[PDB]
Amino acid sequence: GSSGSSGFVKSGWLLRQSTILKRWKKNWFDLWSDGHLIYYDDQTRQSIEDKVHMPVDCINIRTGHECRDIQPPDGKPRDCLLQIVCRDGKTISLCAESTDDCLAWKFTLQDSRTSGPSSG
Repeated sequence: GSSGSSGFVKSGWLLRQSTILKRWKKNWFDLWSDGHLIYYDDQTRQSIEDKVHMPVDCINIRTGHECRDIQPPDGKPRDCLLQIVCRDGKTISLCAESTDDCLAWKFTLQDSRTSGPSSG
């Protein structure tokens, strides 16, 4: 039998610029131990927004002005911005509550990038 429950590296709330809403919407992100990243619609975790990998789907990580030619939401800086450059090209624009939150995530990702070859 499988474990049953899985613990996420870091779980928190983050905004995401949708292609249909063309705006920043508060979402729920959650990174897995295997690197895999999955976000939901709300704390309910019932409407699985989507699922994407980091060291597999994401190739580069930009933050702030470095990110695409996007723009931060109202009453929010730019350094708190977090983007994820996918392989093909897909680009996801995210935003943290404050630089602190952003930094944490960014670093967390840059770390999950070292996931693949057996470690032991």
